[PDB]
Amino acid sequence: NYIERVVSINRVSKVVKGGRRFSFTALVIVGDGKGMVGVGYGKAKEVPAAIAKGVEEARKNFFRVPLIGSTITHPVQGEAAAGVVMLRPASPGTGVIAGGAARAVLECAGVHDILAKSLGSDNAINVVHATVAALKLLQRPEEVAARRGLPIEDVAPAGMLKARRESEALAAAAAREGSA
RNA sequence: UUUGGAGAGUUUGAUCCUGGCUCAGGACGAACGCUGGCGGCGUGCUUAACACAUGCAAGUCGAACGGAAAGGCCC
Ligand SMILES: [Mg+2]
Ligand SMILES: [Mg+2]
Ligand SMILES: [Mg+2]
Ligand SMILES: [Mg+2]
Ligand SMILES: [Mg+2]
Ligand SMILES: [Mg+2]
Ligand SMILES: [Mg+2]
Ligand SMILES: [Mg+2]
Ligand SMILES: [Mg+2]
Ligand SMILES: [Mg+2]
Ligand SMILES: [Mg+2]
Repeated sequence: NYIERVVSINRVSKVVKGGRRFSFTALVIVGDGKGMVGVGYGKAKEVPAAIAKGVEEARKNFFRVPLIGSTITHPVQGEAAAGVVMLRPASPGTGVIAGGAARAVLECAGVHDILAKSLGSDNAINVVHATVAALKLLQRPEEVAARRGLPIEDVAPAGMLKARRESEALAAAAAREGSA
């Protein structure tokens, strides 16, 4: 089960000595809803071929989201492409607050609570690149502590330890219910 | 040690950037246009600090005095 979405459809054109040659380009985002993200950019002369190319490229290119239970770990300032997209977690149930392309990519990621803002070049392609880079910039507390050579309690806050323990207990309960 | 950030259209044969405009949101001591049933609770000259017909919005003491004009009683 994968989540599919389309963000923008553009009628690109090419010129020859005879006249105008039209073409179609599409960008799609694929995700499993658990924290696995794939982006695809596909070009054709017709929408079905375009979306097929986009889906294939997205299937080729994947990326994993290290989310804590339901939300993001820490605020991230994703500076890439030409747009500035700033992501940070929030209180559970607040919702994934983001623009169009960011909305699509985060919903395909499966996150449920995020605060986002795009600060320039509202173009969908650049926004998607900036969000992907923002997720790449994300760091996870366990291997952050491993890199720093200091144990978890001496690195990460007790509140996020409590949240992680609650998330682990909920995941264990869900696994038990699914097995039974 | 806890609470809360959305964008989209629009320059080009085509796109990327910058950059400008516009729209989706809430609010008013508001008004005009159609329509219109009641009840409760608020609000009411933002301009002309312009002139204002009439009547109201500042009175109380005989246990302060002299008195009795108008009411009472008694000859
Ligand atoms: Mg910078
Ligand atoms: Mg901008
Ligand atoms: Mg914009
Ligand atoms: Mg709050
Ligand atoms: Mg234009
Ligand atoms: Mg130009
Ligand atoms: Mg044009
Ligand atoms: Mg009424
Ligand atoms: Mg009233
Ligand atoms: Mg008078
Ligand atoms: Mg007096």
